[PDB]
Amino acid sequence: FQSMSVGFIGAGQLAFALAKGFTAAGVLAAHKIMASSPDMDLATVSALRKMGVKLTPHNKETVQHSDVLFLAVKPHIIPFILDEIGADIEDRHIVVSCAAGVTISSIEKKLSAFRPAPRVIRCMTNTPVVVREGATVYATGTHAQVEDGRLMEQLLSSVGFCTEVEEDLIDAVTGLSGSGPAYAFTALDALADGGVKMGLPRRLAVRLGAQALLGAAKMLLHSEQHPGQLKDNVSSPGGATIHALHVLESGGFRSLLINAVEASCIRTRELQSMADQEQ
Amino acid sequence: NLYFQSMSVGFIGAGQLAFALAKGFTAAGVLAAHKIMASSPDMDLATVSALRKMGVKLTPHNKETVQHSDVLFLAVKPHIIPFILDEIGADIEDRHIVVSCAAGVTISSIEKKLSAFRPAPRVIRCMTNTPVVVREGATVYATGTHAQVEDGRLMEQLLSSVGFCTEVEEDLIDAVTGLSGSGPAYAFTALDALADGGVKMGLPRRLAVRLGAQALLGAAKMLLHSEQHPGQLKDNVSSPGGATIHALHVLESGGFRSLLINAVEASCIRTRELQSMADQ
Amino acid sequence: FQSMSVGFIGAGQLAFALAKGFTAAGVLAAHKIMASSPDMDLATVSALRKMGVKLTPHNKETVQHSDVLFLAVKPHIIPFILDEIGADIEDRHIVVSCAAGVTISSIEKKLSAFRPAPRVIRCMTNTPVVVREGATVYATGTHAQVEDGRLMEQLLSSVGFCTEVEEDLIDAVTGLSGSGPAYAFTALDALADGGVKMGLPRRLAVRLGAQALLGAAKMLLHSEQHPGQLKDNVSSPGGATIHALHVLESGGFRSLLINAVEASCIRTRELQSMADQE
Amino acid sequence: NLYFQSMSVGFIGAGQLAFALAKGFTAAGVLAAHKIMASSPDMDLATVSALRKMGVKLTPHNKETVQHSDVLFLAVKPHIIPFILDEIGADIEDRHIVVSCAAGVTISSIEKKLSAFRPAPRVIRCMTNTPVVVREGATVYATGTHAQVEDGRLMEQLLSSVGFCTEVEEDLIDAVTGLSGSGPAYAFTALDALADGGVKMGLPRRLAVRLGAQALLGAAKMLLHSEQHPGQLKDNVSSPGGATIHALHVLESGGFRSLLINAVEASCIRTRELQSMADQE
Ligand SMILES: NC(=O)C1=CN([C@@H]2O[C@H](COP(=O)(O)OP(=O)(O)OC[C@H]3O[C@@H](n4cnc5c(N)ncnc54)[C@H](O)[C@@H]3O)[C@@H](O)[C@H]2O)C=CC1
Ligand SMILES: NC(=O)C1=CN([C@@H]2O[C@H](COP(=O)(O)OP(=O)(O)OC[C@H]3O[C@@H](n4cnc5c(N)ncnc54)[C@H](O)[C@@H]3O)[C@@H](O)[C@H]2O)C=CC1
Ligand SMILES: NC(=O)C1=CN([C@@H]2O[C@H](COP(=O)(O)OP(=O)(O)OC[C@H]3O[C@@H](n4cnc5c(N)ncnc54)[C@H](O)[C@@H]3O)[C@@H](O)[C@H]2O)C=CC1
Ligand SMILES: NC(=O)C1=CN([C@@H]2O[C@H](COP(=O)(O)OP(=O)(O)OC[C@H]3O[C@@H](n4cnc5c(N)ncnc54)[C@H](O)[C@@H]3O)[C@@H](O)[C@H]2O)C=CC1
Ligand SMILES: O=C(O)C1SCCS1
Ligand SMILES: O=C(O)C1SCCS1
Ligand SMILES: O=C(O)C1SCCS1
Ligand SMILES: O=C(O)C1SCCS1
Repeated sequence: FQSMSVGFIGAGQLAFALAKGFTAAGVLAAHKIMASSPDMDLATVSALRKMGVKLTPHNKETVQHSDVLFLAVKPHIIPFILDEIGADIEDRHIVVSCAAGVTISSIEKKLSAFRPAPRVIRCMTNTPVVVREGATVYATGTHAQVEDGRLMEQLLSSVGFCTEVEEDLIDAVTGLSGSGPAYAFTALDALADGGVKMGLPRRLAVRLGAQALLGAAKMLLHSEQHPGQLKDNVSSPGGATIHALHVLESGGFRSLLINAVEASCIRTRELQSMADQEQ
Repeated sequence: NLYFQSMSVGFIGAGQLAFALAKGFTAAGVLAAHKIMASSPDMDLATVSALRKMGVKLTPHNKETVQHSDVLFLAVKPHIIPFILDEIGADIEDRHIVVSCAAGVTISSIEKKLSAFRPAPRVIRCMTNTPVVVREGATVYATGTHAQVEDGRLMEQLLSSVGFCTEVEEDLIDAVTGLSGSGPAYAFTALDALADGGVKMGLPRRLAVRLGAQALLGAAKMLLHSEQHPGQLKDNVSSPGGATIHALHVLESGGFRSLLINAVEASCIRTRELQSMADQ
Repeated sequence: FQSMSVGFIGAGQLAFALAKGFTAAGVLAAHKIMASSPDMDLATVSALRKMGVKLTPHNKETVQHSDVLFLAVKPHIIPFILDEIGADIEDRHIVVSCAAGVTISSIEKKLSAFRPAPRVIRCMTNTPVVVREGATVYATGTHAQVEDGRLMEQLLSSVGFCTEVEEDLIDAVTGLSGSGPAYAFTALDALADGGVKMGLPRRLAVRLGAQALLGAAKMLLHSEQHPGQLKDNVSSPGGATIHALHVLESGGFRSLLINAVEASCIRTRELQSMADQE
Repeated sequence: NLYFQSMSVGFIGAGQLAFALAKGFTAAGVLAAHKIMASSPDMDLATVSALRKMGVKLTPHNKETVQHSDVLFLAVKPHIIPFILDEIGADIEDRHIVVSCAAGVTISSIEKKLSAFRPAPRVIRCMTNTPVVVREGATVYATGTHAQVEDGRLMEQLLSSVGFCTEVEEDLIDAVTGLSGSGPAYAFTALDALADGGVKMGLPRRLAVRLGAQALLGAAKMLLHSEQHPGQLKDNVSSPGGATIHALHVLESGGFRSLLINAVEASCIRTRELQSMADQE
């Protein structure tokens, strides 16, 4: 009953996932969302159009429509966008940057040249908001009101987990839960290949592997136990599971997942350093 | 609005799986805890103490469980199954459906033991996993020689209340064991390691565990609810030149995919090997 | 393109591949093509002569002859070429650089010293244009007219896939489809060795492996499905294919192909940095 | 072409291969979809749906497919073949050509089953692949003891309509399985990974997939049309000091060639071992 108007600058995968999640949650009407993109011939744009989201090529129209304005363009596009519509940001706006790596400081520096106290929030979310099981963190900017952070948390909690963090954690969150779903999709493809190798039909192997991962993740979320203790409860002495865990260990399975989180976090920091030098 | 008002369930064995299934069934509301009985020779077990708190009836005597129950879950270690069947075989009656949850143990071996006492024992073999405790298990089952059509439908109805459940041919169950039976342990290992990675890059451990588990849960749900290939969903996360595709490369460089294939294979092979030792 | 005259500065592998492709496509007459090289005794020069292309040692003759001018020399030779013929570029010319790494900016700066508004196109293609199955991208320069891009796409679409890109994608394209045929030739040699190890005659193993790769690539191009889904359709449970896919995975096969695209792209960027520093 | 004038074709099994062959045969125009019949127990498959839309006649009864067809393709999983041969063996007649597509299954095992019913079953063993669906398959076949001369000629003409086809001795078919039978899956894996490499270096995924597939198709076509060795063609791409030779080094450092040899070998060996388990049983 808030009747919030939401805009997305950028009408790609994340704008679609968030719009789909918000509308499935019943927090927003699809036609109260407006998204802009210069390439109005993407599949994401077509899917947004079918949902009933309003679409325009003009970023200024998205700004003027919006109360909450999500920045959902590639990180290197954010400064061009802030130059373009910075004069259109109003005191009523909450600007939510979803761009990987882009700092609140960089955004406020651009926008403060126009109005003195732009309300900026930075978030890192992930594509599972599309099924309302996202993992979201956010940090509040210099001029964001206490009510702004609470509004953001309410909105993003409707599509998954949401919590406030200090901004200096967000690049690490990006490497864990931002990139996380891609590690899981890779793992599920491989587990299914394993099931197929041992004689299962592919359709059944995909379903079983995905259900196994979902159930295990839910167990851990609902348990106060260490993941190692939960692992111990699966493995009977001499049994099949502990034999399988040994071959994972012999390949350095754990180290590969640590490598992945690190690589994603470092690349996030490295891109932003490139961005800050280009300014 | 499901409820089996005339069904008494028993567990021979009162360990991790018996607890998980009993907790799942009671949370589902399809069974009252007092209609469940579990037996174990060790009544000083953490799982036994937990089943007590739920209201499950406990006894040291497997014969008591058999006499109380209609649906009888065998939830003991695989090498104990033949001793259990020798012990209570004379107590199996026409009304009993015997559901073996033991990894690897064949319908054939169970029916041969029980048929020495009374012909036509109704046997079902199932492979489930511990997430039935949060009603997100993955279960397959195969029906035995003398199981009636209504027996398998009833068991699918019961096991569907605590997660995914489908009928399979028995010769797929050892492979299912390697995938979704052992799968939760692969996930717990992966979540421990992902959290270590989060901590390495500066996150508090509690938050890293929560975010990693939420990421895995959400991705699995996305795939279950999508008609798209996991590779296509992966492509939607990875923007060109971005952080995710850099991370995917280092996974590939370590043969990440091959390790998970190795694991499913190793668990399946061990399951087959253990049963061959049992039958020899 | 009946009135169109095409020239190649540099008469080596790529010039032959494009001229053979163009003439087999019927979009160009061989006698309307001229190519120049210093060493008129190269094997590519002789093959070009056999198909009816006009040949000359003088790059200025090529320029005076043609409307569309392909630069098909090694990348470090481009600046020397642009200095030699810059004064002969006219308003009618479309200069198409095929050189790996070389930027539109560097070409326009050299040519603009002689005449303002040179019409420049940068492209990255590959050798399979010789069988009209090339993969080509192009970027239009500052002063290229809109019809210039449409003309180049029409011409290069006759010898394979062709699409316009932003210039900052071209170094990555170079690592993928520019170098890609070499990855495929390596893979085909190895697959044939595998067939021979298992008892096939070499000639048959080469033919079968190449047919397999061609068919699979065509399947993917004509399908809406993800390559992973097509892989799923081949491998039956417990079967020979999924066993072989495992051994590829155990060697990090996917990671090696990622390494290759990366290494070729990085080397391309590195070489242009040395050119721009010089 | 009088071979196909009035010929009817049947598929026992209605999965990926049956759809790929039926699609290729009809696209080639060598066969009308209504002259093709397929049978499968579970009509709940996706491939059974597509075959319906093509105009292919479907039925659950394998005996009906046998009665309809002159050329009978066996397109079921290898371990089902002896069960199928028990079921329809008394229905195989003199006029049938039985074409086994099952991996590993020997002409000998098929002829042993069918010869218990009628003395001279005409059997052909083939190994094809899924790109017949785009008429670019790679097919080999071996002729059985009782296959007539025109039988192999008929088979060759039919399978040549959807790609390369040549006759081989049967002892080569397990190795062909490891090379061109499994080969498309190696290519699909390689294209997925090449596209990941394009994406890592900044390309949109859609363009990376298109460029990688076009590169592989073009290189394969080049080799098929050239008399030159693959290494000489590789040499023509690599300029001294250039990007390609740098990329080839990193492939070599990972043993890229050996992985592909490993794959052909592993598929060939699994094919041999599947059959040895079948004939022991
Ligand atoms: N996809 C994911 O998994 C997640 C993405 N993100 C972040 O969200 C942002 C976008 O992510 P995707 O949606 O995956 O990118 P995407 O590339 O799918 O969509 C990007 C959109 O930006 C549009 N665009 C380009 N220039 C524009 C301009 N000048 N004005 C307006 N729109 C313009 C493009 O047309 C495209 O529609 C990135 O910053 C990424 O870091 C963060 C968390 C997860
Ligand atoms: N824990 C898991 O992840 C799953 C286990 N299973 C199967 O379930 C069965 C049990 O698994 P867990 O519960 O993990 O074992 P567990 O070891 O936690 O509990 C085993 C129970 O058997 C009891 N027991 C030993 N001898 C007995 C006897 N003579 N009579 C009665 N009870 C006796 C023990 O006291 C204990 O309560 C095994 O066969 C295993 O393969 C299958 C799927 C998943
Ligand atoms: N071979 C390939 O796979 C592809 C090559 N390219 C690019 O095309 C260009 C050439 O490729 P290749 O034809 O393989 O080189 P190549 O070395 O086969 O032929 C190069 C030609 O340049 C000639 N040349 C040298 N100095 C000259 C001068 N001062 N004036 C006129 N001609 C001169 C040489 O005599 C030779 O004929 C390079 O820039 C390369 O990056 C791009 C894509 C694919
Ligand atoms: N898909 C491929 O890449 C190629 C497959 N092959 C061979 O072709 C055969 C099947 O290939 P796919 O089509 O991939 O198998 P698939 O499993 O996709 O379809 C197999 C068909 O057999 C049917 N079937 C099972 N039992 C049956 C019965 N009793 N009567 C009639 N139909 C029955 C199934 O319903 C299914 O339609 C296998 O032997 C395989 O080795 C060989 C070359 C390539
Ligand atoms: O504990 C074990 O190893 C068996 S029970 C879970 C899957 S296999
Ligand atoms: O493009 C990317 O990889 C960013 S968006 C998802 C997490 S990081
Ligand atoms: O699917 C399989 O593994 C067999 S059928 C294609 C070649 S081998
Ligand atoms: O020869 C080379 O390495 C360059 S030109 C073709 C791809 S990159």
